[PDB]
Amino acid sequence: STGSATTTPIDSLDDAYITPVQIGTPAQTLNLDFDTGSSDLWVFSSETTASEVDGQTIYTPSKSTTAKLLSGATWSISYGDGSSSSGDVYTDTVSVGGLTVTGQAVESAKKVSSSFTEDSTIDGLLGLAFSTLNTVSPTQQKTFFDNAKASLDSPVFTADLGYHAPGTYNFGFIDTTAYTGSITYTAVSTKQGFWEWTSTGYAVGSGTFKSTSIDGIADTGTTLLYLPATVVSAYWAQVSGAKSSSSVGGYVFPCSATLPSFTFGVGSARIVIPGDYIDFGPISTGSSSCFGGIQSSAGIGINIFGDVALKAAFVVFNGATTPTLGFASK
Ligand SMILES: OC[C@@H]1CNC[C@H]1c1ccsc1
Ligand SMILES: OC[C@H]1CNC[C@@H]1c1ccsc1
Repeated sequence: STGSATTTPIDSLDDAYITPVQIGTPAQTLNLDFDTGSSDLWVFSSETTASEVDGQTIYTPSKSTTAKLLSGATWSISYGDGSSSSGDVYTDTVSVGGLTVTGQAVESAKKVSSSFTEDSTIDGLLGLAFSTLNTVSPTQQKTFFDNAKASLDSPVFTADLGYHAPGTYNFGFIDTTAYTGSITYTAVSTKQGFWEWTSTGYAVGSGTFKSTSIDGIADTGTTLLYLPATVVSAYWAQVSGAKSSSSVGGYVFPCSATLPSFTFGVGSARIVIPGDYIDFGPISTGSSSCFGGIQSSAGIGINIFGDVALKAAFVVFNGATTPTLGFASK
């Protein structure tokens, strides 16, 4: 089997991407944030505290003939940005882009933090990291990808995020029309539960490539590119008037600037992030200070290849017995 679904930016900045997902019988379609940095499929629901729902579409398990309470199971998750959610668990039929999994754990939110309530465009998350990070207790649950894997034509999914445009998540096949040149594959460590890999270095604009190992995670559910302070300082030093603002919480730059590109290494290959991808717009409406898309990972304890980096590539998440990542230009 295969599945293919379009993923759409939630706003004009590509702050996140939503993908329609069918849950239950008859289908209830929710728009979920596909997150290769976490391993829970959780939804706004009929169980979510009413004051914490503001415009989201909810899953109502009592309206699904295939929903079953997973008795005794609870979940609770805290994300890198400080947001959180928790609740109980159902099993149900979940389909993505024509690919169906029966008995998928659907984690129903009883509580969500203010950042989820305040974002009406995201109805929940669909985690695509390794199932070792799944938070369900006392019986850990499998991701949608892990449940689908054995049925797929090839044990892979791919992320093709758009810049200010829709893109695609594919399951079980590699669309050879969706990228240019060849896919370069690179080793993955699953020791922390992430799609963790080592970039071979970077360049700023037309500058010379610096060969240096940068361990980090491929994370569709993080907006920005978070890299070591040395690398980030080298990038923003090429932008007149850029500075790190403690008051704003990262690097800002004059909105009048033209940003340089950023290149990252994948083995001997190179992925170029155009400068425009690194502009996240005014810090507040009408401001001439703009937020940078490349930020320091200092204090996060990990480097994150988030959407800024991944949207510049066609990315293969290869779930073979020894997982690997692939990157192609497009
Ligand atoms: O902020 C949410 C991030 C999206 N993926 C999971 C999460 C993260 C990244 C590194 S540790 C936790
Ligand atoms: O802050 C909670 C959500 C509101 N908008 C995006 C954000 C999120 C956190 C992890 S994935 C998406």
